Amino acid sequence: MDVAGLTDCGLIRKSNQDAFYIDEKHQRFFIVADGMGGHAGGEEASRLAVDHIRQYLETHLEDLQHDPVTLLRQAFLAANHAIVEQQRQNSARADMGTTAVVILLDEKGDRAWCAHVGASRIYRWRKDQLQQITSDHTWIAQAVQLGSLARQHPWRHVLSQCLGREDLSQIDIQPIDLEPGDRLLLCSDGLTEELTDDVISIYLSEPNVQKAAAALVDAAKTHGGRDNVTVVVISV
Ligand SMILES: [Ca+2]
Ligand SMILES: [Ca+2]
Ligand SMILES: [Mg+2]
Ligand SMILES: [Mg+2]
Repeated sequence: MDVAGLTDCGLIRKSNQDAFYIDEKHQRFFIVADGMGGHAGGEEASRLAVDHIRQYLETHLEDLQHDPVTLLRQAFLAANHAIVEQQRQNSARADMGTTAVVILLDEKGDRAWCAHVGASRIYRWRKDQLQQITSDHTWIAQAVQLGSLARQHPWRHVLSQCLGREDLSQIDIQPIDLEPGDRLLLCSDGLTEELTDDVISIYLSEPNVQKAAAALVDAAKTHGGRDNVTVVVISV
């Protein structure tokens, strides 16, 4: 398997509050986080999420990989608590929060557990078709699930769930089986606010994952780059 990861402040934002991690040693897990909060809170929250999820997975993967749902829930909860602790004792950053999307590959490497909180996304690509795997935790997406139909709504990026909340009430986890040649994309909404799924799907057809990741980021910026943008591209 081949993997590439890139983050970029974009063309507008003063600082980058996205973060990511790739397990380059064993290629077992991959993490993207999109932080929010003034007074540099967003940067702290996304960094905490990535570091705490990584550390939890590194520490507990051997013991728990037979129960990936429990493992991933506990990793996210560790991140959540770490952010809340810093809130509780950091008045200026009391509202900091972050999304996270995580892929954990099983040992064989052909099943991906997809875990998330927020509106960063995981997609799977296969033979020029693209499928969004995660369901955005936004009020606007929830409505679309129910009886109202959003891509232009001014509040589309308003989150209904986020790490950094004592009242975190949902961690979505589901497995996806993989075939050779599939690709997986983890991305912050800095990508999807600029590029339609059709466009994303084309860049993911680029044989070289290094180039595909660079192309997605460059395209997001060419289209406006109004937000921080982060991608991790995995080729199965
Ligand atoms: Ca952000
Ligand atoms: Ca964002
Ligand atoms: Mg097969
Ligand atoms: Mg644009």
